[PDB]
Amino acid sequence: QRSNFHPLAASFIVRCAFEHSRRFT
Repeated sequence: QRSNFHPLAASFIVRCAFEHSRRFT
């Protein structure tokens, strides 16, 4: 679903963004 993709992008982004930086720290 595209409509749900917008709101889901943030959730998936905050999940990878946190793990993406953690690997560095």
